[PDB]
Amino acid sequence: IFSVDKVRADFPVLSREVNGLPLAYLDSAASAQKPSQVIDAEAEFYRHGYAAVHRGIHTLSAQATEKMENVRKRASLFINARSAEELVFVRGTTEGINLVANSWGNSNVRAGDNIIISQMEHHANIVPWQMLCARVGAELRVIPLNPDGTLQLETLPTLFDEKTRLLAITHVSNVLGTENPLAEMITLAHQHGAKVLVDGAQAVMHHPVDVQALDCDFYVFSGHKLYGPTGIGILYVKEALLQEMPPWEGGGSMIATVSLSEGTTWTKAPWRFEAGTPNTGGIIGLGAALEYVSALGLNNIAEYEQNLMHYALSQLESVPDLTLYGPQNRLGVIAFNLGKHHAYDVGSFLDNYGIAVRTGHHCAMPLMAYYNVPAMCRASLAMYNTHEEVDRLVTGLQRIHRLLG
Amino acid sequence: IFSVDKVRADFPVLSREVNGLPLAYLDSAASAQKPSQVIDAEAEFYRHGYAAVHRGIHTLSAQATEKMENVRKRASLFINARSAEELVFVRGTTEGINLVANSWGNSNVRAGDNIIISQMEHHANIVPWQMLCARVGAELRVIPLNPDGTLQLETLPTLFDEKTRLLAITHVSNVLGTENPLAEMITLAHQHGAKVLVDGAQAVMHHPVDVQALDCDFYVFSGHKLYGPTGIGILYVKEALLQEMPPWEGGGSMIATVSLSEGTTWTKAPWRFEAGTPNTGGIIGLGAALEYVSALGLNNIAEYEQNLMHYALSQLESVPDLTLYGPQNRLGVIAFNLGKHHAYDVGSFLDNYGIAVRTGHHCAMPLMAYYNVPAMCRASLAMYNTHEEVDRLVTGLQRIHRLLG
Ligand SMILES: *Cc1c(COP(=O)(O)O)cnc(C)c1O
Ligand SMILES: *Cc1c(COP(=O)(O)O)cnc(C)c1O
Ligand SMILES: [Cl-]
Ligand SMILES: [Cl-]
Repeated sequence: IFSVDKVRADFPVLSREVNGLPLAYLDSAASAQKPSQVIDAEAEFYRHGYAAVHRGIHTLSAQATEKMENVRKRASLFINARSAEELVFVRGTTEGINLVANSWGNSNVRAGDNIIISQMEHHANIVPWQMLCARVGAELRVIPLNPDGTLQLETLPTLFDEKTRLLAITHVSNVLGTENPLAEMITLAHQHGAKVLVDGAQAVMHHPVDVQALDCDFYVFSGHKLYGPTGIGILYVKEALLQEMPPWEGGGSMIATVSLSEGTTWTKAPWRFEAGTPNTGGIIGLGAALEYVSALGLNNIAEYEQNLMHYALSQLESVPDLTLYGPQNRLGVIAFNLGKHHAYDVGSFLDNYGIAVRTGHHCAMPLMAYYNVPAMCRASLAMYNTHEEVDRLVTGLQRIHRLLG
Repeated sequence: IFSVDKVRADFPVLSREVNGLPLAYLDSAASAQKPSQVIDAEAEFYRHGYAAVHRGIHTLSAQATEKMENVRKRASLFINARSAEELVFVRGTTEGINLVANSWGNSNVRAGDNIIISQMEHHANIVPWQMLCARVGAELRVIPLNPDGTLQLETLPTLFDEKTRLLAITHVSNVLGTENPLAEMITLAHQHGAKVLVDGAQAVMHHPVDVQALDCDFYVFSGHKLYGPTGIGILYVKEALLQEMPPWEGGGSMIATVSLSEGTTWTKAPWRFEAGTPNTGGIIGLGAALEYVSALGLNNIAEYEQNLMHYALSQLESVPDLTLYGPQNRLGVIAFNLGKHHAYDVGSFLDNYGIAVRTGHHCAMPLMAYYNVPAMCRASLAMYNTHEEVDRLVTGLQRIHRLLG
């Protein structure tokens, strides 16, 4: 069972002060703080084992190469992929979606075809598809929202047809905390021969994820939201698909042969998709982040976070004129607005109290437009956040309401 | 003036042992070791100031955003760019070339046009242009090599014509150590209305670089070869060009507005070219690497390295049957083969002595083919390497020759 006090002891940032006040970091959905175990694993790699990794012969380079492929295997086990070779190292969720949109999209989505997204998607899972649709002359269809922040699943018959090549869908909304019924939707998409990319950037830190059970064709997430370093993420692709995909970025390490007269040939996947020096330091840190999370246990994390979320929603009932957005069973984040006050001002006052929340459109402008607001506040309730921090948020909103009403 | 002993004290890896023997790291051209100042600057950011950066309102996020834009300014001063807004953060040299090849290349290189590269280019500065040429139906022309590892500049009249859209050229060869006469070549390229991308990945650590004096249109380099963290590099583009370039990767932070009915608009450059969460940790580390190098002084580094290189070349004369590749005035690297022995075996014996060199084709297969060898050994002589390490290399090659002859 989970002890939030022992977990918080691993996170040096949580002792920091802001504005002279103790920090309450409620913005993990934008990016997560990192434990000492992750920070030090990367630092120690730099301090004692650093070298280039492309299977160099000397010892440090050979050992660094092995460390990197071991992290690839560990990540594949973390999401229950069948093979380490189904995982590609990318900069983050965003780059992984762009890689799919170009390598797979350009070869599989043709003029007159359509791609389906939802109205709750992050811009990372919208813009690459808008670009692809403009490149090839395809149509971008949209699953709309219900008022409670769930998908209008009844619209799926009008959106899926025989020209639907891809569903790109969020696992968990970064704003609403809605968890979408992926297994269901993937079954339906596969009935039409459509592939499914899942944006898992807000899923992998909250509960176990199993891509064989999901049967998704692509799955993406970012290391820095998973208590890991910036600059690294994971793209999972089914082996049979990944083996047919052409390269995206070109350069060293993704080639088999390079000739200026007879052209160039590519190596095998996933290495075909990793051009140039990888982010070895980020990969080491990501491996340590996975070990740290697995040691705590994702079901223990999920239990503690669900109880924290239930407590926050119960306490926020005592805030006057508070508008919440999204379903009651939300994961990870609480999106809200306070009376008629602009989110920017609410977030400013909260920051003035030492409380870090995110304000704005949260890279989800279509979602904001659906709710007819320009912005929202959002509080993340992660595994190192406490009841007392929730109390500080509730009290802060009460004070703000009273001061500005 | 330069003190190699004080510099080496900053680098914790240099005390490491390999095979039970003290490490001689002569592979900095593949990737450089990092000083404590760089390692700790990144670690301390994670420990005390970490947050997401897209101009979030709360304090940590606002301060992190400022740290990132300050590094952008520091990098622009480091290469004497006119404006911080001419620099784009990329994963490394390779990604930066791919970004140019797609964003600029797709809009400016048409069927029947030509692009000029050289026979000494790294694969990073070949493959993206091969891909572009195949995409748009253009021709990839090649400046050939002289036996001494310099460009056959006499061939330039037959290669430049009015259809030449781009010269992509290495500043310093990662194999030969040749420094190309960029200012000259850029003048000639501009006479034809061609743009010039410079691959500076092996230049920026050896002497000052000044892109206004060079007048190059694009310039790329990687942080990890500049004593900095992996996963981060710099693409410089002339403002007037960069402002016309369309985005490459799509997603959060590079947009102005996103609509599912009225389409999407882009923000201003360079931010238009940075999609999703940046590698904030790598950027912090890169800033510290720039400060560290500037504190030592690039002219002091260049002086010490030039004298070390002169010493090594003088000492290597006492190795029987040693073949050197490249010009006498080489920078940074010594490429060699020992008698008829395969580079792989020579490098294995050297690693067995604790000496890390690189063997293989060094991501320069066309260069290897020019010299009619499959592979070379390469020893890097960087600012923290010593005369004694050169002595160990010379003695090792002598022992290898005697044992295997
Ligand atoms: C290493 C190198 C590259 C590639 O840099 P990455 O950091 O691997 O992207 C490109 N060009 C030259 C000359 C190099 O030495
Ligand atoms: C943050 C996020 C992304 C983007 O991740 P990056 O790490 O910035 O690339 C994509 N999707 C969702 C749902 C997110 O929360
Ligand atoms: Cl290669
Ligand atoms: Cl955005």
